[PDB]
Amino acid sequence: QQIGTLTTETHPPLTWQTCTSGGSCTTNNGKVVLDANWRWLHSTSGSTNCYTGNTWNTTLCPDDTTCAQNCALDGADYEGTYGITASGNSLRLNFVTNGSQKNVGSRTYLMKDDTHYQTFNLLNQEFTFDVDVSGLPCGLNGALYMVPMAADGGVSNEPNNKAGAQYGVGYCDSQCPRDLKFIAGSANVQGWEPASNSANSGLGGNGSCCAELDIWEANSISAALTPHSADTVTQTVCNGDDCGGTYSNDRYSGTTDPDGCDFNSYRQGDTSFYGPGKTVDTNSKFTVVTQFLTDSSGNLNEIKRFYVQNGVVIPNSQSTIAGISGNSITQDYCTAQKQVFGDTNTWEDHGGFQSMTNAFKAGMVLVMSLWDDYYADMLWLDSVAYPTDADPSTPGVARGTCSTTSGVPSDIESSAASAYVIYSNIKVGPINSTFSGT
Ligand SMILES: *[C@@H]1O[C@H](CO)[C@@H](O[C@@H]2O[C@H](CO)[C@@H](O)[C@H](O)[C@H]2NC(C)=O)[C@H](O)[C@H]1NC(C)=O
Ligand SMILES: *[C@@H]1O[C@H](CO)[C@@H](O)[C@H](O)[C@H]1NC(C)=O
Ligand SMILES: *[C@@H]1O[C@H](CO)[C@@H](O)[C@H](O)[C@H]1NC(C)=O
Repeated sequence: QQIGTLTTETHPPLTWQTCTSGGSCTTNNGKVVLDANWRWLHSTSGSTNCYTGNTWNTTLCPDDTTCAQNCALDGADYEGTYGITASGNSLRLNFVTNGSQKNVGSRTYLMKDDTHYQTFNLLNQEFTFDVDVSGLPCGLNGALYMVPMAADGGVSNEPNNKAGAQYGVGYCDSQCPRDLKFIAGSANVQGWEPASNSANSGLGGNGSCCAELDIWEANSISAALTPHSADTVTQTVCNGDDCGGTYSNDRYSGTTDPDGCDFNSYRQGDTSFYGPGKTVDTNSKFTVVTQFLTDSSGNLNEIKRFYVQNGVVIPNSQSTIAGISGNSITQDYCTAQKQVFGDTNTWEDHGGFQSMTNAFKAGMVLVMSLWDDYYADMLWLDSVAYPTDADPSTPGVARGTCSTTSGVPSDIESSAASAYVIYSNIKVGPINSTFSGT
């Protein structure tokens, strides 16, 4: 994709902190950038759209290469168009913004400078942040996570990609998404079909695969921490159903792990721990600490979770499912959890902990998003039963308090139009350097 010249692209400033062993922390001057899929895409020769709503202009885009040559991503009005506002160390994302047009959700990335994403290697470190999910009802997902996207957005070896990280280009994740308009420096017009339900999306012939660390996927009802492995941890391109993942006809046939090794306190049998008025009270802001412990050789072997709220340091809840003990993500837990729930261990199949270790060494980009789910209505995160026809007596089926008919986008984009999430006070450093409490 080309650089559009009709609207200035200004990345909203966002501060975050780096801490060292002593507990002392310094402030970084970061910036946020909107993912390329949300942007206006128009001709390099004027204002004619290359894409509108769910449909490509086939004169401007008769093939994937020519499209990339002809089409430019332009600047975004973060607050007015997308409901994205950054102030100090705080990033707020609104679910629905009714400006001149209707916008639903957003996906943003943390930048080091105006043409490079910030990268993280969190091995033997912790990533910590505050969040307010009180405005997130059933069906919403405020996600804060990491993927090994190229720091420059792909420009160094993609001749038709000039827009790069400056315009939020380069997304990949563990579902090998095919809804991306631009993948590895080519458009995705070939094979494109508009979505059956979503006015503003579709799927193309190719998908964008990489490893994915879902540090945080949550609403006011439930939360999940889920690493996902991949054969090759950085971006690879796939075609059609061989991609695997959500919109494939054969979910587990690809080169990535679409399910991950998840820890949702509710799914692990504790319904009293996280939610409204619970031990982690989603009525109020709380701190989320995620620690990445290593073996003697520097490979990842455990992800621990702590919360801080109202001054109290709260350990992660123990899994109470018979055969699945502990409160952290380890190889023992992942093995046990997949065996006991009867889920396919694609986490292990694509390299597991060694894969995530490789992902961190390659460098992870921080992603902060808010979305609804046209595929499964976020029932995997918050439903009384997923699948909706499964027996709630069977361990692993129940994930939250939401009904099996909750979270339908056409419903919630109206009924939850005021929904939002606020991520704030990001801190990174050695284990136990980023937080304190009783
Ligand atoms: C991107 O996906 C498109 C669509 O599937 C692929 O285009 C096909 O390419 C094959 C091989 O050249 C042709 O036989 C077909 O005619 C194309 N199909 C369509 C619908 O145009 C393209 O190969 C993919 N890109 C990559 C890098 O795999
Ligand atoms: C597609 O782009 C061409 C070239 O700019 C333009 O003339 C035409 O009106 C566009 N077609 C549609 C259907 O938008
Ligand atoms: C860090 O803090 C946790 C929570 O209090 C504690 O369990 C652990 O022993 C500490 N580890 C280190 C390396 O300081």
